[PDB]
Amino acid sequence: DPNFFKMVEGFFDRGASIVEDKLVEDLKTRETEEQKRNRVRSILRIIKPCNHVLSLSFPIRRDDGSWEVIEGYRAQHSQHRTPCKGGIRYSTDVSVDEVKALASLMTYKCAVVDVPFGGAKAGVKINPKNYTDNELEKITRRFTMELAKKGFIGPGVDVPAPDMSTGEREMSWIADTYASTIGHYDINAHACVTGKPISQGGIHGRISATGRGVFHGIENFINEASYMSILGMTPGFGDKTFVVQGFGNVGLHSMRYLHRFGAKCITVGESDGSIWNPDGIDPKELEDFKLQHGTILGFPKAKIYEGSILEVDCDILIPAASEKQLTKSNAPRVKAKIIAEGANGPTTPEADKIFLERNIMVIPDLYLNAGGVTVSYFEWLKNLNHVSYGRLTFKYERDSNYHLLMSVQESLERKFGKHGGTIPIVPTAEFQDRISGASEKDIVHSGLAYTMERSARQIMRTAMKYNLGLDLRTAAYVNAIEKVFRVYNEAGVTFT
Amino acid sequence: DPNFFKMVEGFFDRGASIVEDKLVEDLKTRETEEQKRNRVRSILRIIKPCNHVLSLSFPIRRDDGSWEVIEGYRAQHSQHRTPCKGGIRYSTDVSVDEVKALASLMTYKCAVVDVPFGGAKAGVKINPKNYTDNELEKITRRFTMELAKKGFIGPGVDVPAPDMSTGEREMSWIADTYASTIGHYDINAHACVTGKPISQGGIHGRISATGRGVFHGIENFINEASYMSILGMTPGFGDKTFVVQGFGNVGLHSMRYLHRFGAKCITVGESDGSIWNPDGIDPKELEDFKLQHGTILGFPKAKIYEGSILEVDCDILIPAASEKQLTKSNAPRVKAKIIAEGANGPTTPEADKIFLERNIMVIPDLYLNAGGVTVSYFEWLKNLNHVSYGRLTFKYERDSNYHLLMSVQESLERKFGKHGGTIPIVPTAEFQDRISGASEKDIVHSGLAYTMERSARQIMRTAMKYNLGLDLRTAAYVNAIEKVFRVYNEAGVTFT
Amino acid sequence: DPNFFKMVEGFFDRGASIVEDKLVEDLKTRETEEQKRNRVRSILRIIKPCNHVLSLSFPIRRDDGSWEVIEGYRAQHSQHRTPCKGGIRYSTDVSVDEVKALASLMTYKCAVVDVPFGGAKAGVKINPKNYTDNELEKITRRFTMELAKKGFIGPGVDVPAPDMSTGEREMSWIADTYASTIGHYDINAHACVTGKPISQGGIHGRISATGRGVFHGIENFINEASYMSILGMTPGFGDKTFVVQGFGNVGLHSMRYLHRFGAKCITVGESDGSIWNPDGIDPKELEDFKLQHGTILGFPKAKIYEGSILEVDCDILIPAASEKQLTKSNAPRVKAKIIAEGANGPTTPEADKIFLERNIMVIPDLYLNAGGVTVSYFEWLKNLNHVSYGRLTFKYERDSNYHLLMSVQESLERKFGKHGGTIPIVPTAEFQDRISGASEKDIVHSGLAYTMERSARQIMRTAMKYNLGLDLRTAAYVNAIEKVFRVYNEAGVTFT
Repeated sequence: DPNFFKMVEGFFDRGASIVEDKLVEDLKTRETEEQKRNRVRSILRIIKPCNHVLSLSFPIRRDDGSWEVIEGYRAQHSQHRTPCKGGIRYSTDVSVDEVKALASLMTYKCAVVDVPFGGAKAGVKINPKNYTDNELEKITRRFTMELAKKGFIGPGVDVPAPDMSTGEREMSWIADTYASTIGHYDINAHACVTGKPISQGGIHGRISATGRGVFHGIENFINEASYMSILGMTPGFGDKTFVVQGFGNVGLHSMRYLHRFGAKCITVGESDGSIWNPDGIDPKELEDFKLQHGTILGFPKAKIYEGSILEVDCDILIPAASEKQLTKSNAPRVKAKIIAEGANGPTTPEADKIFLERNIMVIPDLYLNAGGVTVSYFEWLKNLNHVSYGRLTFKYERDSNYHLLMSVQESLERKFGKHGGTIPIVPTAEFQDRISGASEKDIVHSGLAYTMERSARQIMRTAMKYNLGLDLRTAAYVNAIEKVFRVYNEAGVTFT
Repeated sequence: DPNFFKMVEGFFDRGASIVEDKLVEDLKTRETEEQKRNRVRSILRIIKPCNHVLSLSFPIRRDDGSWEVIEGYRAQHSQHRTPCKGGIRYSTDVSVDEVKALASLMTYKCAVVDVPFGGAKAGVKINPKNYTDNELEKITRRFTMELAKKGFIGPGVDVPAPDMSTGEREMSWIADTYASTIGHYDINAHACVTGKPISQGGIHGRISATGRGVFHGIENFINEASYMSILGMTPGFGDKTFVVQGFGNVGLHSMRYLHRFGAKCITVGESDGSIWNPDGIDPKELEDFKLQHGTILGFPKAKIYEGSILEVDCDILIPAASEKQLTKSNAPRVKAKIIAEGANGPTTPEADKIFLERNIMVIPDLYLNAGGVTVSYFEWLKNLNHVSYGRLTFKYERDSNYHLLMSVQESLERKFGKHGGTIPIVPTAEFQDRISGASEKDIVHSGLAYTMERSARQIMRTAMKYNLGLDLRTAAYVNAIEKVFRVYNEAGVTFT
Repeated sequence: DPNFFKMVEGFFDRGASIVEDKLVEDLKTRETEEQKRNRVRSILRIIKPCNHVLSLSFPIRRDDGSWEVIEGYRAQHSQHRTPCKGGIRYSTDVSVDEVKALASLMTYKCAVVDVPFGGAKAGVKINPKNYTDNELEKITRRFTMELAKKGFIGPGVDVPAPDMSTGEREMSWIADTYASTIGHYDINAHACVTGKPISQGGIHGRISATGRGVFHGIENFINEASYMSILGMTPGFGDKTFVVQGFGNVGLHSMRYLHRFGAKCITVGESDGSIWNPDGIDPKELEDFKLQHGTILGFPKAKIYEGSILEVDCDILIPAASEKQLTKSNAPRVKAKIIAEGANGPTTPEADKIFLERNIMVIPDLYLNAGGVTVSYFEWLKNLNHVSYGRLTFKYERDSNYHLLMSVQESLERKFGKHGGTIPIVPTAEFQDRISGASEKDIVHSGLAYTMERSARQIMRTAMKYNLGLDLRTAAYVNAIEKVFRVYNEAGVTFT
């Protein structure tokens, strides 16, 4: 199993090698062909590595009164778009290479979904299970101070985000620390971090963001007859099964949104075991059973499945757990028609090459796992705007809709002759429910769906334009590299 | 031919002399009548001249290794609204008087279209044809640095713009230089300049901005029966001909948008000759013929017209070329019913006085040439917002429209008794095309049209309120002076 | 040969282990003995590692038009005193571990000479011999920009300095870049870097700074009878010989200043060979011979010495060349009574342990190589003051001295009875020369000598207080650790 750094390097190298010929041809400036070739190679060389990596060593005082030195890292991959964006991970396994690779991955993911952020990633080398709430808060605030002093945290410079190991309370601590010490005179101080709770400037709909993004990315390619023909399927969600690996937030919400639109789930596996029921599994039953039992084992409405969760006889495989689980050990045995990677880097390059032969579709995490990033961009915009979405427009649009219905009613009675005849003033039950429960999360989900659809169409266009098959990962990486190169080329690189 | 400085001074003097009587009467504060008269005279005296003019002399190193001293100027006319806005012109003919006059013109143009910018203008005394791309970039970056150090460039202070002689690449250089050296810690650094390419924070629809503004300003007065009666015409665009002077971006886009709405073009003239075809000229044919041939001469579908392009037997004359082309030499020979000035100051005051006698309508460049300024304001707002227009609302409004259509369908079947009867769920072909191709440029063009309509109505109201005839220039200048005086008076002038 | 990182770690560990018992005892606050022990251990643990390490990857455009990615690092060891201070090294061999070790060494060196700077070190992974002047300037300016954006360059944050591989022109480039882009609004922008040329705010006397510091550190221990007894010598500089390893700036100036005060040199060795003359070698002859011949080989007034320069039958060995040249391979053969380390880390710990047995004095580079740091502190102070030393006081003190002499003359004639008798108005030839040639370098050298004397006395006091013998390195490290601990303890560490 190659490391994520080498994986990202290989993906970028392949994408750049594919895209360079077009990058050279589209240049129409007053130089020679070989000068254009060298310029394109040079800009790619500039883009590939991380620009800034900061290693930190700061002290904290333990609860008992002892002192501990904490090691932390933050890598900013690209500054072609500011601010940089990236999560903070609290783990003993964090490393400079890992944070650099994840920062590069974030850079390329933001480009795919047209989010104007650079890539970043931070890691603190602690095990949070061995610290109290007070000590964790002290660590978070000291990390925030040290990063802010060196220009690695800021609303216009670098906006961190939560991870699996960090949460909304950590983001609250970061925002509170920045807004009160370093960014006190900055009106956008609370835009320095996303993933905040609602009372701290968070955005509505962030909880189901990644799951909804996974669902939208799945459905965009599901409703595509051109790819459905090669995969041997039918358009729509009918007669389709899916399984999820890991039942975290991403997997749970993806399962719920897939079950909503008519798809049925078969089995749900984790590291502590796996459930299995071919007739359909209810996401709410799984949710409340897990909420009570602390685990998924012992579900009375399903049974135990032997072997890995990746080899079930299903249609769509959705891994939302530990990464690099798809490799040559189990790649030729999965027998899953579509692979929907809800996690970052769950498929090795050799596994992907195997799936290419077997006509197996792999939807890259560059595109599918970008819903949370889009909603974080929306939250950052909301903090910049200092108002929630729809606050000044919901009642106005409601009045406009009522006026439109009234106009239709009067016109219908006036073509006729009536006073109380045809009544096209009644909105449908779904429309009335939408009107009554109109909130910021509706706008957020609408924007997320729009972003997912646009990105899917761009990826498809790139795939057909470069004669690519079912390897959507190559098309997505090519698209991201093209966008980043365009920004670099039309801006200039050196000011000296 | 009087200089543009004297022309602007005369326009302002006439407008102030007309508007002063009303400016005095509407004042309802606790002073005397003569004190009010003196206060109004005083505020007009304050408004008339430019506030700040900066003369620059900075060095560059040539490609061969020699050094050259570059002279540049930037004039900020008014600071009653910040930031100031104005273009940068690369020409040997630039001068302090010219940049001051153009800054004043920009101040008065922004007021007409309700754009909250002061007026500004910059000029660099070089001939860009005698420099390479590298040397031009060095000149642009050094000019940006020198202006930024003295508070003459900034998102909240002064936002430059392109001209005919400068372009999107120059704006890219300016934005890149400012965002990396002086405005590095400013979150709105890229709002320091407009006219940027799309990848650098530019706005969609800027290319056709001035042409669309010219078309909207023409159609606003075309659809006005009160003025059509005095001009002896019919409302609408039927049985109307137009010719353009110069086939630049402004003239080309104005011709295209006029041809779209049913108007027919007769002849297109430039400095290298003129084409002529009374039966109709196709803008796309002209566009691609010019793109291939580098000029307009030799068009197989039309013939040569002798004499100046300003004396054709047409209905609407649209000069979009060098200025001061309408003067006593050719004023009584033009025989064009309406003059639509798409360029800055193409008519001399004596020519305008001649057109007043001959019942010839002159639409001022203060109003007609303000589409680019409005779209630049939109681009500045987009940079401040850090998101493109419609990103969070397109899908939401699409869902709302579908729900409205569904409500109408169900209500129609329910007044009736049907399940699949009347089907008012189908949007029209034009509506469906608008829904499918909904983008930021649609919002930009909608805002531009709204601004043009509001400005046209305000100008008409001022014209009828001050007993003015077809001299819309006087009405527009009076309106701008009134707005600027209102801002000055309600704010106060001296803080000491 | 262990690496410099492990060497510094071992030196710090030994010093902390020696000093901890006293650090605990002198604490008189309201806690328990074991709490004091843990607090001291904890502060030492905080002090030991580097606080911030920044890894950079920035592009430059080559002269031929190609692009290259440059890797650079800057490590800030301690922020207990701001700004941090450290040199910039242009070499292919630079590494994160090396820059961290050198930053720690700088932290401990500044404490010894009471210079209020933290330690820092920067390295750029290029070979300057393979670049032109223009490319080197581009690299320097881009490095300055990248460091300044991340808070790693600044008059109050971090002040870089030259190295052997970087020079006054590089410091000029750094100062010019910072003062014009990021620190434009900072009145102390030119204090961001030291080692500048005179016309750029440099200080007089920097050239001979390190050599004069080496001479002063040597003479302080030479004039100490208490150590002279154990070494079996006589106080003064009579009947004393010295040899230098490497004839760089440090070695040349140390040789010149030692020859001035009556000491005689025997041989001068480098990597290209070695000269040898037991009867005395003239520093000016060596200087101009090297200036003409580009090397030291072929000196007509001396002969070739076989073997290493470290094993000559002399009294004082002064290495001013590559580091780690003293080790077990040649340690028991040197036969040099006193070792005066003018270079950073030229003696390995095993070599030092060997010299301890053989009653061989080793003067640490922590103290002896700190003259340049002191003069850099003086230059930083001069830039902050915006005036050269003595500008407002030289003439005043000259008038005061003349008045004192006149007072003595009149009093002598008035005790006597005379008008033109005793004439104590004539200053000596040396005093008159000092008065006539009074400049800033005299004040700089006076301050350097004062700093060296104070540091030597403090080191001696620590050595006798901790029962240390001739291992002055341990005493110096103990003194630096004590000072840093005092600052940390009396300030506090965590603000949370």
